[PDB]
Amino acid sequence: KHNMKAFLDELKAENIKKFLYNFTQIPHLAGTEQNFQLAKQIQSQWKEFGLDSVELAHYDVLLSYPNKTHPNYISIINEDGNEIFNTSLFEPPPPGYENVSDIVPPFSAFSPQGMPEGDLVYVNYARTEDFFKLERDMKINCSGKIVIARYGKVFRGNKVKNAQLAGAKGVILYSDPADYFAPGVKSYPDGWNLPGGGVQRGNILNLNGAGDPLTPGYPANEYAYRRGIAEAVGLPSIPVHPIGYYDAQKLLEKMGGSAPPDSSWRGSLKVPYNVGPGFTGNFSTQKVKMHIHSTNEVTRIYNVIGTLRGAVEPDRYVILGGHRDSWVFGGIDPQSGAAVVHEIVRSFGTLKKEGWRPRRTILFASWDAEEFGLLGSTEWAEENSRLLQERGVAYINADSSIEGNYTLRVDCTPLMYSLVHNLTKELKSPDEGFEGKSLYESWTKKSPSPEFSGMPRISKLGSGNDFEVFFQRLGIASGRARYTKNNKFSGYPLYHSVYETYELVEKFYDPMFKYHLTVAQVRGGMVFELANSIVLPFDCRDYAVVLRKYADKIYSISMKHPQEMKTYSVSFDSLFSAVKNFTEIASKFSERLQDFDKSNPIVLRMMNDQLMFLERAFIDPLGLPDRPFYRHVIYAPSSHNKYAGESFPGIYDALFDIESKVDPSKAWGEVKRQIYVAAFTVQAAAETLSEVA
Amino acid sequence: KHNMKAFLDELKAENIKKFLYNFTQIPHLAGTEQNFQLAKQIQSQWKEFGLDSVELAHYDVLLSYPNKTHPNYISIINEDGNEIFNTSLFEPPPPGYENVSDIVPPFSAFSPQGMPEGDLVYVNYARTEDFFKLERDMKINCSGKIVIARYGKVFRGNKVKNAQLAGAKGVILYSDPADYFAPGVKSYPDGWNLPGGGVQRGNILNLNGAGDPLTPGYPANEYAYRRGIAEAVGLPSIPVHPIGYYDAQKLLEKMGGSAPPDSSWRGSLKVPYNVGPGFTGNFSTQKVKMHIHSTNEVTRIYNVIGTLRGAVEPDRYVILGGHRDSWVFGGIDPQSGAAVVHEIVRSFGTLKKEGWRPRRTILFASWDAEEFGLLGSTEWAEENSRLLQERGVAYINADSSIEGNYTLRVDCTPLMYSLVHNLTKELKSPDEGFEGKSLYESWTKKSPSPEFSGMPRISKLGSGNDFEVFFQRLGIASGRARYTKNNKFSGYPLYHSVYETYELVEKFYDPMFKYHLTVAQVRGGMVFELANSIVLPFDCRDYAVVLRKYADKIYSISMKHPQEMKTYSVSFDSLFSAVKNFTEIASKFSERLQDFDKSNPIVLRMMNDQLMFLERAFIDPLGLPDRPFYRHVIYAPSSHNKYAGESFPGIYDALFDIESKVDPSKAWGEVKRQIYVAAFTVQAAAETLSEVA
Ligand SMILES: *[C@@H]1O[C@H](CO)[C@@H](O[C@@H]2O[C@H](CO)[C@@H](O[C@@H]3O[C@H](CO[C@H]4O[C@H](CO)[C@@H](O)[C@H](O)[C@@H]4O)[C@@H](O)[C@H](O[C@H]4O[C@H](CO)[C@@H](O)[C@H](O)[C@@H]4O)[C@@H]3O)[C@H](O)[C@H]2NC(C)=O)[C@H](O)[C@H]1NC(C)=O
Ligand SMILES: *[C@@H]1O[C@H](CO)[C@@H](O[C@@H]2O[C@H](CO)[C@@H](O[C@@H]3O[C@H](CO[C@H]4O[C@H](CO)[C@@H](O)[C@H](O)[C@@H]4O)[C@@H](O)[C@H](O[C@H]4O[C@H](CO)[C@@H](O)[C@H](O)[C@@H]4O)[C@@H]3O)[C@H](O)[C@H]2NC(C)=O)[C@H](O)[C@H]1NC(C)=O
Ligand SMILES: *[C@@H]1O[C@H](CO)[C@@H](O[C@@H]2O[C@H](CO)[C@@H](O[C@@H]3O[C@H](CO)[C@@H](O)[C@H](O)[C@@H]3O)[C@H](O)[C@H]2NC(C)=O)[C@H](O)[C@H]1NC(C)=O
Ligand SMILES: *[C@@H]1O[C@H](CO)[C@@H](O[C@@H]2O[C@H](CO)[C@@H](O[C@@H]3O[C@H](CO)[C@@H](O)[C@H](O)[C@@H]3O)[C@H](O)[C@H]2NC(C)=O)[C@H](O)[C@H]1NC(C)=O
Ligand SMILES: *[C@@H]1O[C@H](CO)[C@@H](O[C@@H]2O[C@H](CO)[C@@H](O)[C@H](O)[C@H]2NC(C)=O)[C@H](O)[C@H]1NC(C)=O
Ligand SMILES: *[C@@H]1O[C@H](CO)[C@@H](O[C@@H]2O[C@H](CO)[C@@H](O)[C@H](O)[C@H]2NC(C)=O)[C@H](O)[C@H]1NC(C)=O
Ligand SMILES: *[C@@H]1O[C@H](CO)[C@@H](O[C@@H]2O[C@H](CO)[C@@H](O)[C@H](O)[C@H]2NC(C)=O)[C@H](O)[C@H]1NC(C)=O
Ligand SMILES: *[C@@H]1O[C@H](CO)[C@@H](O[C@@H]2O[C@H](CO)[C@@H](O)[C@H](O)[C@H]2NC(C)=O)[C@H](O)[C@H]1NC(C)=O
Ligand SMILES: CC(C)C[C@H](NC(=O)O[C@@H](CCC(=O)O)C(=O)O)C(=O)O
Ligand SMILES: CC(C)C[C@H](NC(=O)O[C@@H](CCC(=O)O)C(=O)O)C(=O)O
Ligand SMILES: *[C@@H]1O[C@H](CO)[C@@H](O)[C@H](O)[C@H]1NC(C)=O
Ligand SMILES: *[C@@H]1O[C@H](CO)[C@@H](O)[C@H](O)[C@H]1NC(C)=O
Ligand SMILES: *[C@@H]1O[C@H](CO)[C@@H](O)[C@H](O)[C@H]1NC(C)=O
Ligand SMILES: *[C@@H]1O[C@H](CO)[C@@H](O)[C@H](O)[C@H]1NC(C)=O
Ligand SMILES: *[C@@H]1O[C@H](CO)[C@@H](O)[C@H](O)[C@H]1NC(C)=O
Ligand SMILES: *[C@@H]1O[C@H](CO)[C@@H](O)[C@H](O)[C@H]1NC(C)=O
Ligand SMILES: [Ca+2]
Ligand SMILES: [Ca+2]
Ligand SMILES: [Cl-]
Ligand SMILES: [Cl-]
Ligand SMILES: [Zn+2]
Ligand SMILES: [Zn+2]
Ligand SMILES: [Zn+2]
Ligand SMILES: [Zn+2]
Repeated sequence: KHNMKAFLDELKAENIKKFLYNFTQIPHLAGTEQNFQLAKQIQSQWKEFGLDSVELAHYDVLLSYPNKTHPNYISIINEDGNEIFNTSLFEPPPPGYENVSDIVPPFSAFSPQGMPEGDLVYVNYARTEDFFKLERDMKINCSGKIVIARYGKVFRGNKVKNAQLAGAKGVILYSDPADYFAPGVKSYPDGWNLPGGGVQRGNILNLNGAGDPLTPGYPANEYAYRRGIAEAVGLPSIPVHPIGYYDAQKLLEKMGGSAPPDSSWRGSLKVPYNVGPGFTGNFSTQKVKMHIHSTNEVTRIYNVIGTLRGAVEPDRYVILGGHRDSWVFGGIDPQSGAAVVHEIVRSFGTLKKEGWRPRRTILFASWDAEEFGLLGSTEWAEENSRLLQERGVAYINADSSIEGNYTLRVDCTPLMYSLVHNLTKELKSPDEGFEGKSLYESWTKKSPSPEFSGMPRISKLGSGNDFEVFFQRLGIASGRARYTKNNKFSGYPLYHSVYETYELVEKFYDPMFKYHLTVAQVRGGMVFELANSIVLPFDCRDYAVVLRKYADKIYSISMKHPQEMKTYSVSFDSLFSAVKNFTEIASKFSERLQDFDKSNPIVLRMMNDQLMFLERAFIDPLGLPDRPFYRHVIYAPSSHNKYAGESFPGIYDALFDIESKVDPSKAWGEVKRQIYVAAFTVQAAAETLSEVA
Repeated sequence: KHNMKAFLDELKAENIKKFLYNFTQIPHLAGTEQNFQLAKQIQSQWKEFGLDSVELAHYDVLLSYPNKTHPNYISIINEDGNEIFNTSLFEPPPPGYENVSDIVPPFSAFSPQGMPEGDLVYVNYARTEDFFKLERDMKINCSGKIVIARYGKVFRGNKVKNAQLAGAKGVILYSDPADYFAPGVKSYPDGWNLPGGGVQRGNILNLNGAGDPLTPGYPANEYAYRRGIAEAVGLPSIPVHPIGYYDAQKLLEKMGGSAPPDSSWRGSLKVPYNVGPGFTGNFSTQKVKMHIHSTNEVTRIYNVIGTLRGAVEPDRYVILGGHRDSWVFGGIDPQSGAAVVHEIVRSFGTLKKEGWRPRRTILFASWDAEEFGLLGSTEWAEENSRLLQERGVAYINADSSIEGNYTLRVDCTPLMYSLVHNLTKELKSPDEGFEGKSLYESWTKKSPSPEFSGMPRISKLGSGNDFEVFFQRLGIASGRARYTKNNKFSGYPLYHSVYETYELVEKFYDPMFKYHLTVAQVRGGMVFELANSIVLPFDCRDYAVVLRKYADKIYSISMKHPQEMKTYSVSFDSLFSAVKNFTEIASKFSERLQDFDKSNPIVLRMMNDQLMFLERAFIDPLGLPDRPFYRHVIYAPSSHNKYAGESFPGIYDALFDIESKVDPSKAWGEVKRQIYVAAFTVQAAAETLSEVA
């Protein structure tokens, strides 16, 4: 028969392996011919595999590339203006790829051009708290300095924003072996560690959900009216460039001024990690000079969109999407995910050829330009937002299937928690020592929930991937799953480097493609249940549980300031009341969902619609303050780290560093305003689960 | 049996008459005890009539009232500062009401307090073009002047905004007999004309859809965080007061300075209509002084919400709403509408008691504080916006049932045009000379469509009533219908005066209550069809027809400026393309709607959902420029007259007075931006009617 087991058994490790090999032989950088040819290949194969329709959806968006005949580099310059040290113009290519053309050299996408020259300040990870320590405690002024920051802990766009607000005139990003060289493992090609010549590429925008910097709110189609560059969203104002740790050692070794304030500021290089500004006595007249000549240009990108029409509810969409563009070869990011999607489409297509169709429509997407700011998924969602917000059941992301080989990682809406627990109990663990045990069992053992005994950890969705528009803007229930290591936000060692290849995966991460297969079963199994369960597989009671946890957490932050809460009459009573009501109404809804007359398709659908629009109810059409495309009131990407999720973000940001605000009455008024908005939204979401009339 | 005919035949003229008498014996001003008692009466009666549930929904909103012990008035003051003429402190009460307490004296709701003293300028109707004529052609400067403006043509809030932007320090509004005294009819109590002591009350806010000035975006519930008054939405900055034409004659008779520029500036009083500034030679040292002491205060209001649960689709809402608060007795506005609603509820309830239920849920609303800015409907819709945008089929308004006795007036979405034509062909005309003929026949004869032979005129929805939040903010298909006269925006002569009483209606407008009954049959019949037709009674092809008409119209405005359209490459091609596509897709959708398998309730509902969400597709979640609560891209209230609808309002406002903008490149860029937004929205709406997968 045609059930989930049939679907799951058709998935093959050996197919994922062949697809990964096929997708990682040449670079597939967004906006290049190679990436368009791969799009056309995917489209053809998905048609072959049996999808009803497979189309390319193209957009013309702002991208950024280095100048081929005027390379980016950094120097140490002496008082004469002689360049006595230059950083490398490219990463040494890996074995057997030394003749591959069109490897893009390391650069920070969307950097402006410039040639700033100045004294260095070392700013650790360039986090908000690192700049607080520099400016408040150590009294070091970054104005007119070039800052040097180690990659890790937070999204690099936030480091750049923070440097810019500190008055920096340039930023140098580098990979410290503390964060990108695991002890006892060899550098690529002999192991999975970053070599000293390796460099992490990546964009440095602060889009806050906007998509193409030139067309916020609307798709970048053929007749789009663009903003001028000066009004574009999210572009940095200062030049930025990334380097490897051989080059970083040269720049750091001469640094003078103040000592590091403590050991959390020192990486693993043989240097003092002095904060500066500038170099020690002998070299105090030498400066650092950046040379950045990258250009921003409007460039066509292509999404592949495949449809498998639903037999019963064709107007309800379950979406499996992940990106196809890569920085270089994309051996992990994204092709380990894209190969998994390809095999999922192939398996669904096999069932379709035997006469089966899912209950609801499944949409499959191969997104472009994820690396330049989630541009392909965001522009497509802008184009199709009316269809998605009335018809979108769920979005499952499918970027990198592995970032380690230790255990499963899931980040998703609470509405999916039950679905994920149930599915993982039915899947086999691929882990050594758990032969014949469930994935749920191995995952819960290796990654226990901090709250609940006998449960696995499931994280909040943050951002930095293509689910952002669906979840944070549109309020469609979203999830993601991958295999992971034992700081999650820094990336694995060869992240966004030329060394992330097929061989990296086949030799060091997953030689038997068993972790890829397990990830295909989790993502595919989610999609299968979402598109085929009679009653949507969402449990509203799980949202009630987390809302109480988030309410407790935000109340606790505010309670650091008891005198102000008394003075300005700051009460969380309304939020706790709303959460109590949501808990009560959700419990009654769950009873009706179990009890309702199961022969009545209208009651079922009213109730499926209530389930589908529950995530939608958390959207505030006015958005969060100064972030109009982050509309979800429960979750937003952290204002300090795009990758991390923050709960009750409007109240969290109103409280953050509040003791430093010059007008406390106004600052606490805005806290109260955010409490009202949160309480109201929670109550309004609860009421969507009440009896409808 | 229980069909529409059963519903319609139960409606009785004599019941509407009794209800109107019952609702108009005492004032029902928003926020007063009397209006709360009437709310409680309605709630009790609707329960009696048989509704499933009838609740009050209350909010605490900003209202405005005169100071009882410090009355508002205007003087002419001589050079000594003696007040030589004072305007009246109240309207002479009508016969037999001279002992009614709590008649609010004439005032302009939300005026600030002040005592400005200065020279008068007469500004005709204080329209945008009247101020253009004064300032551009006649070179008269209104800065620091008190302006005097006749009521009529545009909403009074726009007159005040225009006066304020001209630098006026106060505004005096008055009713000219040209606009409020029909030739050959007697003044109240002997006919329906305004007496010289009569005065039109009314608010002067510019809310642009926001609702309560203190809580834009969110309901004014018990825990709401309010804006301070200085940040409130839409409050006027200068004092304003209305007067009758006996008093206006005193203020106008002495005016000097320039002559009126032409006869369209002269009303019917025996005065020159000089524009000023100031008085003629002999009186040139006399000034005009206002004394305004009204106060704004947060006050509780109450909506009554009645539910009649649907038998098949209880999660689909058809809403019949109209307001209950009045300025004084509300003989026409709103109780001629509220009596009609009451009789509709009674008729539906009779069918319900015999075992019938509508297919979809019908919600009935008695809104509060409409007169103070659509506050009750808007706050309730803010509270329930998630329910309404996923479940709202249609909204039928029910304010004044009559504003004349000549013919029917309908303003509605194009989606309702077919429904209205079909229903009116089945109703009897109440008109003299059309005995035994259809309402469609009398209406089409008396009010022919300017475009199509053998069709009646149906207007755009503008605003100035409680459908604004449902249509302009939420995108729920909306309509309104009333009996009317042969300028629609000025109001009938006794509008918002103490003279609008039961006797006015019973003696002069509708002695047999036959026009009330016809209006009950149109509004009730609409609600019946919307809540009971298997397939929703919306025809998308009618939207296609009007979109082409609006595209032609906006193109024609732009084509006044051919040189600029060449210079800045301003093309309407994308908008015409979108409209052509909408026309094609709508035609194919209509074929499927006729042809689809009528035994399949899922296809029916997919298709009912496509019909319901079509109006919703015209909403842009980013709103129009500086008007975030006007989100519909096809229709918005005119920026120059809240009562009037404007089509493609984003492009219309970008083009308006464009030849006066100092930076034409920037002005024409914004035209192009609005063309893109309009073309995209039309295409996106079209695509919601495509096959879903
Ligand atoms: C969690 O869910 C509960 C429902 O179980 C909600 O409880 C409501 O809470 C509000 C605000 O606290 C209550 O509001 C109060 O309403 C009183 C009148 O209520 C009656 O009439 C209404 C119709 O208008 C009916 O809906 C209702 O059933 C009652 O019959 C007012 O008199 C109250 O105002 C007075 O007291 C306050 C506070 O002291 C003063 O500020 C006022 O000036 C005034 O004197 C008040 O507005 C409401 O009755 C409750 N509904 C119930 C029990 O059904 C919670 O609101 C909800 N939590 C959230 C966050 O939404
Ligand atoms: C009204 O409805 C029609 C559909 O009937 C829409 O027509 C589309 O119009 C757009 C814009 O004019 C066309 O866009 C063009 O697409 C070409 C590629 O199209 C093929 O591949 C795509 C997948 O990517 C398929 O969807 C499609 O079926 C085709 O097989 C591009 O090559 C074009 O770009 C080139 O020309 C332009 C203009 O000269 C240059 O600016 C570019 O640099 C480039 O050289 C172009 O983008 C699209 O093909 C049409 N779709 C069709 C016919 O199905 C209208 O857009 C719609 N009106 C509105 C307002 O939406
Ligand atoms: C994940 O799996 C669990 C365990 O199977 C699912 O919960 C179970 O769901 C079924 C079907 O709704 C429940 O059965 C019902 O029991 C009541 C009697 O208590 C009866 O009235 C109903 O007719 C029906 O038989 C079962 O109680 C429930 N078990 C629990 C909550 O422990 C859960 O739904 C799954 N999650 C999904 C699909 O998202
Ligand atoms: C207003 O009334 C008109 C006139 O009755 C309605 O249009 C008519 O609608 C019916 C039912 O959809 C159409 O009948 C169909 O005819 C085709 C053959 O042409 C057949 O395939 C179908 O099975 C069905 O019998 C009829 O053609 C149509 N007449 C027109 C358009 O002139 C209209 O729907 C009403 N508007 C509403 C309810 O909003
Ligand atoms: C990746 O796999 C695809 C599909 O098998 C290969 O593309 C095919 O190549 C053959 C031989 O050149 C052609 O006859 C077909 O037209 C291609 N099919 C397509 C594009 O759908 C592709 O060559 C493989 N790439 C690598 C690097 O191995
Ligand atoms: C670093 O690179 C720069 C730029 O290529 C080198 O300086 C140039 O050297 C050439 C040839 O010797 C001169 O003609 C140019 O005038 C120099 N350009 C600039 C901008 O200074 C420099 O030699 C390199 N330094 C090291 C240590 O390799
Ligand atoms: C308007 O009609 C209502 C309903 O008939 C009247 O209210 C009733 O009055 C009687 C006699 O005083 C009471 O016994 C009932 O309790 C009332 N019913 C209600 C409030 O539902 C009301 O008196 C009428 N008003 C006028 C001005 O005629
Ligand atoms: C218009 O009204 C004002 C205010 O009531 C009158 O002026 C007042 O007259 C009283 C009693 O005669 C004096 O004590 C006050 O000093 C006056 N107040 C002000 C503000 O001037 C005035 O008489 C009235 N004018 C007419 C023509 O009736
Ligand atoms: C490795 C993690 C931390 C980040 C990784 N995402 C990612 O690399 O996306 C890109 C683009 C993300 C964005 O612009 O929001 C980036 O972070 O440079 C992921 O989600 O797998
Ligand atoms: C008589 C028409 C022009 C206006 C009338 N509406 C009306 O009186 O509403 C009030 C409040 C309208 C508002 O504040 O938007 C007013 O115009 O002062 C109606 O729609 O029947
Ligand atoms: C890149 O640099 C070259 C040579 O230095 C120059 O001629 C050209 O203007 C630049 N290209 C772009 C795309 O800016
Ligand atoms: C830092 O340096 C700049 C430039 O010299 C100066 O304008 C600014 O006031 C300084 N800021 C602090 C906080 O010391
Ligand atoms: C794969 O698994 C082994 C066993 O724990 C581990 O030591 C090795 O480092 C893993 N590879 C990666 C890339 O994590
Ligand atoms: C109204 O005026 C009276 C008497 O002139 C004054 O005592 C009171 O302050 C005012 N009332 C309000 C509500 O402002
Ligand atoms: C009108 O009068 C004011 C005040 O005297 C003055 O500031 C302003 O410039 C004048 N405006 C015009 C357009 O003449
Ligand atoms: C009622 O109808 C008659 C007949 O045309 C008309 O002359 C009279 O003025 C009407 N009343 C009103 C209030 O329009
Ligand atoms: Ca865009
Ligand atoms: Ca509000
Ligand atoms: Cl992912
Ligand atoms: Cl109306
Ligand atoms: Zn990726
Ligand atoms: Zn990446
Ligand atoms: Zn009214
Ligand atoms: Zn009114």
